[PDB]
Amino acid sequence: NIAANHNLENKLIIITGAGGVLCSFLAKQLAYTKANIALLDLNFEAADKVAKEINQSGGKAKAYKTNVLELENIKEVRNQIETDFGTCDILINGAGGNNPKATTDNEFHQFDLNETTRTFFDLDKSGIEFVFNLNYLGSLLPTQVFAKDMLGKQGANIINISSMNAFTPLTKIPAYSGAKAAISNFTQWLAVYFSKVGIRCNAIAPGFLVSNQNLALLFDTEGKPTDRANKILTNTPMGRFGESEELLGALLFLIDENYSAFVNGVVLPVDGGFSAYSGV
Amino acid sequence: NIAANHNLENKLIIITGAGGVLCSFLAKQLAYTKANIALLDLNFEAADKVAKEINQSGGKAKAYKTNVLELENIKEVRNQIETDFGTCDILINGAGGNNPKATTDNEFHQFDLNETTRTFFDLDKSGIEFVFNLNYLGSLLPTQVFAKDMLGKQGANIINISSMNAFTPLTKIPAYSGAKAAISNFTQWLAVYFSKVGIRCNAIAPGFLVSNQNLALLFDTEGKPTDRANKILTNTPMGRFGESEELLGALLFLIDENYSAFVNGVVLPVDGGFSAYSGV
Ligand SMILES: NC(=O)c1ccc[n+]([C@@H]2O[C@H](COP(=O)([O-])OP(=O)(O)OC[C@H]3O[C@@H](n4cnc5c(N)ncnc54)[C@H](O)[C@@H]3O)[C@@H](O)[C@H]2O)c1
Ligand SMILES: NC(=O)c1ccc[n+]([C@@H]2O[C@H](COP(=O)([O-])OP(=O)(O)OC[C@H]3O[C@@H](n4cnc5c(N)ncnc54)[C@H](O)[C@@H]3O)[C@@H](O)[C@H]2O)c1
Repeated sequence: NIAANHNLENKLIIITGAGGVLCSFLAKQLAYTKANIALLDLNFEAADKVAKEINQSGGKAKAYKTNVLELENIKEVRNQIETDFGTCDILINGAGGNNPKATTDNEFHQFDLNETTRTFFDLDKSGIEFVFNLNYLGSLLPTQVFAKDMLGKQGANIINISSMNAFTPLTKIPAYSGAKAAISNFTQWLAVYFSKVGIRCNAIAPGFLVSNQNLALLFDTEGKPTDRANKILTNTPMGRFGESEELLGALLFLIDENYSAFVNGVVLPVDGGFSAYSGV
Repeated sequence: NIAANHNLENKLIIITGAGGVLCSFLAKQLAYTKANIALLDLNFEAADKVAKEINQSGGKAKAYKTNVLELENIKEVRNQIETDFGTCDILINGAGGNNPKATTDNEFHQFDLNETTRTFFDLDKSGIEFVFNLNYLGSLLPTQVFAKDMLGKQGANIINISSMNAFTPLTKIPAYSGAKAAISNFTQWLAVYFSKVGIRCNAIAPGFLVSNQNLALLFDTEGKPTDRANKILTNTPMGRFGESEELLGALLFLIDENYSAFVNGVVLPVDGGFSAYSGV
């Protein structure tokens, strides 16, 4: 495991959205750095599954039911973590994602759309708010709580998770795209804000990844690749979807001061060349 | 040494501009990956000094006098390297640099500058040509020679070296800024061109670094920064120059397929936050 190359013994990594697909994979690999891992998620059972796997594999982890949108809940969790492990060294803001209420059915408006089609005009204010809250405030509020504890600590840093959308928006998903542009911006803002007290901030922008959770979404109901999947492959030079494991190197690089002490305020694409391609 | 984390035993790393400040330092560290290192430079003595140090420490290196602008010379050197080590796995295009004839004395034009000041109007065509030749063709021609050999080799990849000045240009240095903008662009072009045959191409964009060779250029005022150095420091969030050591992590990240298999066409800033800040 390449994570074993990076000695983070006695450091505490706090990971939000830890029960999710990407973060649960990454959390399990980060255990091999010998760090203590706190797994924060609204879904305690999902995070606790990850904690059990880590502990069974010889690592050190614990799950904490947390709502990243509720500041005083995060603060309570921070106190429990202090009892169990200590205070934060590395914060990974993994909580995030999109939802159907802020997604259109159609790539483009048209003059001949079926009445059942959810268009731009059908997106609910609360759906848009939900996406921005989760993907921006859900990183900002944990950063307020845990960065306070990181102040002054050698090697402290923050990781946010951006998206291809932050570079150029994707069709159908305006709120998610806008919120990820905002978190890319916030990454740079934080890097500058904390630049005199030694907390770096960087982001990983994954490209198009596949997992067993989204595999079925890449096909229509008859098992043919969707037009969107075909467009993704067409506009990805390496001609494939990425895998979760392909984010691990970037994460280790950015969180390990021996590798990235002078790397700060970067949004690092891991995307098979997608953002380097014109389409032509 | 973190380079020892990355097993490149029996692979061949070809480094151009190897006798230079940054590349000589990085080549010495890459020897700890156990790769064979070929050190290419127009200054044989400078490259051979590095080869001797690497070999004395138990590494495997050889220097080769090369002009990266002369295709037939690069081809002859490629043949020599095949005899000594074999064929290229990883190419680092480190040859590059500016020329005083393509640089102004003044950051901005004014009326009634004295005759002695070298202004925009004094920039020499041959100096501008020199900078573009060295920084763009000086990467493209070795890539033509050595990528031919990398075809079919698992894990093969190309590294270019860009600059801050590629993102927005720096005062006084139009040609060097333009040529590095062009190599950033070429990095993306190569990534796409080789994307269906398994050769990644990425670039590192070092920010403002200090070395033994430029220390007395940055701190002239005995140990107070020069006016340019003060501009750099005030516009770098981390408030310091970078060191050669602080580029190694990024290099290892990008050249090791275990870390960066899906990272392609990226230009990675290593700059203390410079690119994330606008001075306000
Ligand atoms: N999956 C991808 O391919 C991909 C690509 C680019 C970016 N991202 C981003 O990566 C991050 C993780 O994505 P994912 O697909 O693995 O997510 P996921 O949907 O699989 O999991 C998200 C996790 O966040 C939890 N969560 C939701 N609301 C919460 C809240 N208020 N407080 C605490 N926890 C909450 C959920 O319970 C869940 O466990 C997100 O920021 C996502 O936007 C994902
Ligand atoms: N030094 C920095 O802080 C910095 C910052 C950003 C980018 N860069 C870029 O990093 C790379 C190395 O920079 P450096 O400062 O260490 O350079 P350097 O001037 O110290 O060394 C450059 C090397 O290239 C060799 N060279 C010149 N012309 C050649 C030719 N035609 N064929 C073969 N070799 C030739 C030189 O002999 C020299 O050894 C360059 O591309 C530079 O543009 C450097």
